Amino acid sequence: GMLTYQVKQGDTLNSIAADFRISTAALLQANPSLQAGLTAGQSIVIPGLPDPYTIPYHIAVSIGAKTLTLSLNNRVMKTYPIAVGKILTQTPTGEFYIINRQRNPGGPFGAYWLSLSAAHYGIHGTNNPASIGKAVSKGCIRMHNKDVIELASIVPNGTRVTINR
Amino acid sequence: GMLTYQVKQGDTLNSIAADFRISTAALLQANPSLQAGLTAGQSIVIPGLPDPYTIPYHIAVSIGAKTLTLSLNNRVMKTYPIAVGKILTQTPTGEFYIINRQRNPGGPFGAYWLSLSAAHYGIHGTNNPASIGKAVSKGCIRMHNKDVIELASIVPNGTRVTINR
Repeated sequence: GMLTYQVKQGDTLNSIAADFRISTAALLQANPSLQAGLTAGQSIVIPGLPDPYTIPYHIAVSIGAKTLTLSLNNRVMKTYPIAVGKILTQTPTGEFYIINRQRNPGGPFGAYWLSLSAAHYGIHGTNNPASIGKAVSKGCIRMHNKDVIELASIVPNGTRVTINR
Repeated sequence: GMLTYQVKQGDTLNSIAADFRISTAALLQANPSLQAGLTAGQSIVIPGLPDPYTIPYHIAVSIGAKTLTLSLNNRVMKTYPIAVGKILTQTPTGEFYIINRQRNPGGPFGAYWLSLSAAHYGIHGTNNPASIGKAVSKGCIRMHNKDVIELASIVPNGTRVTINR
């Protein structure tokens, strides 16, 4: 399957490529008609990723509640506490996807890193358990190591992540 | 030209791929003999990157002094103040390379992002000028926007970055 991305106002070819961890050239190859530039509201294909819309899992993040809630077909399966971004470095809101992952990243990333479709952002573990449940991050979503391990064992790449205030 | 990487103790195929923002498959293709695994101290090729050793620029970072010093053939050309990592999220030390860049990343990244060859780390600008000169970062090296713009205009991808305490 293919992932379809809805172009947003402000997006540039450069910024979309960075968000999905790909080259503008690869983005252009998968969408030859982009040879004439971008348009807000149009849909385009992101090469190399699975179809998010066949995946029955969905993740909902509440910045205010400091929770990440995993659902399977509208049924809530898990709820985890999280750290979110501080005021000058907030966690971004909107519709995103998990696009890749790295086991054992270590350092502040703890036991697992899951990339989100915003450049430089992800869901990860932590070396500072006291930080969980607080707005103290650079923007990434932090989880207890045991929790990010469990989350990663359940959801595949392509999984939708919706982030709300 | 080709970039040659010196395998370090602790490196895995997964971790090297992540550090250089590539797939293990691509890493394996560029180094067919790795089909038998890794060995600390051996040298391997990282595909798709320029040769760092033809570039006459060299960047030296001092965590203690909070400086980034740019040299051209052993002659110091610029010295900039920087923010570095706090105690639980320190800036890593060792030999790295600038491997790609993104203009206008915005948010905490400010005017420019330059990727370093350690997964998730880079040199970037800032939306918080007061942070420069302090050990308050997640590990990335922060610069004043005007300074990262200037640095990026001078040095090419592949440029060596040596980080010392």
